[PDB]
Amino acid sequence: HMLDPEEIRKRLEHTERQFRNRRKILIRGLPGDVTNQEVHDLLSDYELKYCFVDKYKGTAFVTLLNGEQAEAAINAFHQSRLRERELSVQLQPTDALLCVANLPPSLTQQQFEELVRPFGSLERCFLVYSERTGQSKGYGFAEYMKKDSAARAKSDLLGKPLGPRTLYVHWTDAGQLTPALLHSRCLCVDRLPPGFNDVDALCRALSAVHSPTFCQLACGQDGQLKGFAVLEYETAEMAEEAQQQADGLSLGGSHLRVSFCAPGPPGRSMLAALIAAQAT
Repeated sequence: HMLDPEEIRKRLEHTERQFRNRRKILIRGLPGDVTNQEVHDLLSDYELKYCFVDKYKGTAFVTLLNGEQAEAAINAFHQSRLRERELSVQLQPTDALLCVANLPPSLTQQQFEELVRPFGSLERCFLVYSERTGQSKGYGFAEYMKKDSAARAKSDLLGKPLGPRTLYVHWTDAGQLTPALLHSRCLCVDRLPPGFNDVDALCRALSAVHSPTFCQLACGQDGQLKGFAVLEYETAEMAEEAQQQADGLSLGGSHLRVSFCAPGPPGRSMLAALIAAQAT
């Protein structure tokens, strides 16, 4: 389970590079008489690929050379003033970001790109790895250039069988991800003994390292056990440590499989979505 420090470096750096590759910004609040040249001059410390003003909306769409310059430009000009107009500067919102979860953890970065690239060109594509081991947490992000590429990718991949796994896909708001929020606080426990209903013993078996903030068993509209459990921990680190030693833990008649859920939604919201994922 421990990869060599060279492989870990290569993996963590590729994900970091991919995540930070957000070159497009949106400037709002510009004067109604602003020009493209004026925005070019305001951003004279940066090399701009694109600069397009939306004169009637006081908006400018800017593409910088890389993610670093885009972040620098935001910190420098957000809440600054141009000819007394206060500006708002942020990364341009995208409606084309998916989280693909419940991937086999041995599925590589190259294989993940090969899984999501057929649907259209990508702005960002990365698996999220454990910083300690360099092992895949079984989920990744695919940000497409076009919303329609993302719509087709989700329709195909949601419920797709991939080895001993069924894939889960959800739309993610890019604006709310940070290097820390890439790491999920929710776990999915499945491969439970068939007909497992007493919640208390499972939650205590997953309390070996840290105590969960949420630990519920899944069941649908009918009231019949769907065969899985969704757990939440206070921190991302707590979730990682807990799943590392609880994976393959013998409980009843079967070795429990514990996996990371797509990050972001709380324990309750992930439980309902995963049940709705299995709805016929």
